Amino acid sequence: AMSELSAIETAAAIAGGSMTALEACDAAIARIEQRDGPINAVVVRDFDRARDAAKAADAEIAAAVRKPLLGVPMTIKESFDIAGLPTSWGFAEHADHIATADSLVVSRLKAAGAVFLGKSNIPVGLADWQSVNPNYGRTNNPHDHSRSAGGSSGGAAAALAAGMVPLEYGSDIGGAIRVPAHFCGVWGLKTTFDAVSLEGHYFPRTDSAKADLSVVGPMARTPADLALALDITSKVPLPQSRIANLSGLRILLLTAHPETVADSATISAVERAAAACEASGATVATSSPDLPDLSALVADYTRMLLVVLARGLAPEGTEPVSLNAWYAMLDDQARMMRAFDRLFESFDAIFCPVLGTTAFAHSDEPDWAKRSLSIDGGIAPFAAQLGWISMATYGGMPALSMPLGADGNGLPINLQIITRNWSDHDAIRIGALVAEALDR
Amino acid sequence: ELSAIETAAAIAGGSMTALEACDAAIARIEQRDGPINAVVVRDFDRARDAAKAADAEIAAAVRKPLLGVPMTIKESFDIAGLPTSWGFAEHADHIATADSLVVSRLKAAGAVFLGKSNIPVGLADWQSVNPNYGRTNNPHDHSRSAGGSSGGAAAALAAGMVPLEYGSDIGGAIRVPAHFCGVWGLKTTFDAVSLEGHYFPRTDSAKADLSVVGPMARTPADLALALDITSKVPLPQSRIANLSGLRILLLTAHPETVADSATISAVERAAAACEASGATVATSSPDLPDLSALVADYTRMLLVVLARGLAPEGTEPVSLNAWYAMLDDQARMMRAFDRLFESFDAIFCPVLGTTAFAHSDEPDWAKRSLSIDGGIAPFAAQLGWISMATYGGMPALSMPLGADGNGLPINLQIITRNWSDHDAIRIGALVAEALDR
Ligand SMILES: Nc1ccc(NC(=O)OCCCCO)cc1
Ligand SMILES: Nc1ccc(NC(=O)OCCCCO)cc1
Ligand SMILES: Nc1ccc(NC(=O)OCCCCO)cc1
Repeated sequence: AMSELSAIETAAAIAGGSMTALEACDAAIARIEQRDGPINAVVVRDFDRARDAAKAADAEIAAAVRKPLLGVPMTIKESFDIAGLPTSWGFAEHADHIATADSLVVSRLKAAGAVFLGKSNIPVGLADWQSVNPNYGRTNNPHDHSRSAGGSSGGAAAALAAGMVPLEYGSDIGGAIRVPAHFCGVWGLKTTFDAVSLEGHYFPRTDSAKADLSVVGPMARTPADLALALDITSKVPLPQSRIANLSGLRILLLTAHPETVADSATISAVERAAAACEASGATVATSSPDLPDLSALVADYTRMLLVVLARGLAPEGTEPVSLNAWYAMLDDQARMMRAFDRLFESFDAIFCPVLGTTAFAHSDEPDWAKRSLSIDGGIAPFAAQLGWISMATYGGMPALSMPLGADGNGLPINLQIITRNWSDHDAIRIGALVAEALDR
Repeated sequence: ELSAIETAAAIAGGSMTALEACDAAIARIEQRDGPINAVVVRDFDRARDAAKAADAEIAAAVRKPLLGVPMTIKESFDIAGLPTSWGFAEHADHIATADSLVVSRLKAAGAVFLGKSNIPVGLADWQSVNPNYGRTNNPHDHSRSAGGSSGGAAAALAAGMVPLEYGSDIGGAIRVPAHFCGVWGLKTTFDAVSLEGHYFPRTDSAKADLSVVGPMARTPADLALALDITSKVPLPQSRIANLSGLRILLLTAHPETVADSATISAVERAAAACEASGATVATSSPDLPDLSALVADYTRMLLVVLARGLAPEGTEPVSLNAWYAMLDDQARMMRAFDRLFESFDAIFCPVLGTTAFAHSDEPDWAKRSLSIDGGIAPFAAQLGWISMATYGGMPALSMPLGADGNGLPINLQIITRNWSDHDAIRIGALVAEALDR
């Protein structure tokens, strides 16, 4: 294959003097202008101001200043605010809305020295497992331009898979981080709910950012980059992982869901991952009396999701959800969260697919209820695949999406590693150890 | 009296056994709670058996930061086998089957729970009185109220019954009782400590906007340790070594309420003593949010949260979409405080405008009044001093400052930025040192 520097390797090269911040920034610009043609992932570009910031980083390096991401070029999802840059969420009506202040996540990454070259592609309203909008066009999977690289962080995942930038950052309310990392075969971490501030992830022309279920998290090509970006961006420093190796680790292996289906190639890939951990001293269960009702989980999650996305509004003549019923729904969520608390008293991590299949062909139908999917040559519902993603989003747990391999058509298959709440560093560390075990 | 850490060190050092320390606290309660009526739920039989179990762990060389330390907790927290009523008669015989999260954490650190402390009905008053247990009287003056919601907790601390407590706070429930009784109480950062087990009786409804739980003690060191034990994730420790260079915003006025003379000069005395220790003090700032708009937005959200979104028949309830917009108003107010704490390390202000008032019979706050320097001031408007930390989510420390003309304690409120709960404790400890020249 062809390789690039990771985020940490880039900072190491700049700090060591083998290259400068302006050289790494110019190399990233050239990679974008050379590879983004048939991919169309970096849809907002800030190259002139980025060269100035890289020159400012070289001036800091010269003054013996060292920061974890000093001079490291990166992009961020288009929904995040960067002062002077547009934030449209794909809407043609908000194409010329220019942010006047940097988002919290951008401010934290900048304070650590990161240089932002631009922003990556998204679907309209962030409501799709593709990345296509009338402002910028469509993002194509780098492994197969006929397939979707989407999930709403797809521009971000495509840029990482194409080697344009070593680090990115997305949001996730229905798989928006795990799914693009899965389709494009990169690393994505859905973080614990309320662990990272959503400030600056505003809907265009408002200051409305906070929303239940939704989180933001880092996306990269190595797990160590995820751990660094998480420490830079989290509200407070989260507990570091003490998991030294895989022996004794307790795994719950799920290759089936009561409300959706999975590829036989995906099922075997997840089984191959758990088997590599048994060979490293881990214990793997395939069922537990403490697994919450996943069927009831996705139903409660779906109805809370639709309420949050509609902001409590109902169609014409339809009666809306009352505020009292909303408080009861949040109680239903906390009840499910406690159910996962009992489960994680018996297990350290859940291994399961990110989605039932790999990247699907480009769709022009916005309505998910008017789509379908091809699984092992059979047709299946499209929206039903949300069940694979519901557990971490509804329960609030962190969930890692790490590369496993590829199916028969060369489309990447990823693993979903769900750990208990606030154990985001465990998920990263487990993913790091799983990759090494697969190397053996 | 021995504090929480001192009690753990004394038991570990052979000054007493966990059972002896348990018996000694039971004696202090039965000797002092007569005119106080603070520890209203008692679990002495199981506490002694838990104390004997702690002694076996001590002899087994196990060491935990609160091993064998006897304490109580606010009655609204669930303890397995004890009632949780929130002062309601209907819920007097609601027995919890499992410990609350805070109780479970404190027990895992070795704490021994003797019982629970008194509360008002529904945790909805600045007094502690209910038909199930009676009234709690301020240990400094039996005719004055002991504090609100967490009143039995603060009374037990001021009377030397137990060294550590824990309460909740949605409208000053931790700061006000600590103020009325002259003890330490920490209103923590919102969502920093799990409310699990602080359920409404016979439900699993504990989560609620604005409301937080926090420790209550007699020393700031006990607050920090109790915070580290109970927080969801360990919070950043404080790097503040002294008061030199600290940026303090001194507030003694509010556009919608008022504080009496002794309170105003007590807050200024704390500010001036930090100024003598190297801190810089300001009395105004352009980055100070509109406190009039804040207390209006806060009390609107407070009533909606307490009403669970219900409105009486005839009235139309707040729609869910309007509730979402209200939460955007709070987040907008939180960013406004973010910019304020870029210029200041802490706000110094009263906990309440006056000291502990006489026991009031009137349940309607609108029919109550307060004696402020002989004048008559509206009762409910005093929520203003409480609204900033609750609506903005910041941590707020309530620490002893002194007393007024009648010997009633006056406390200082120390507000720091969100997730700097240890900074608030640390600053409060340095203030206490500065006031002992
Ligand atoms: N029902 C449904 C809605 C949206 C998505 N897109 C997604 O993956 O998350 C979007 C992240 C938005 C953060 O506010 C998928 C399914
Ligand atoms: N994260 C998020 C996603 C979609 C919406 N939906 C919407 O259109 O509300 C815009 C706010 C209008 C305030 O007047 C809101 C937030
Ligand atoms: N309007 C108003 C309501 C309640 C209080 N009592 C208080 O201080 O907090 C109570 C803690 C409840 C935790 O759920 C004061 C004023």
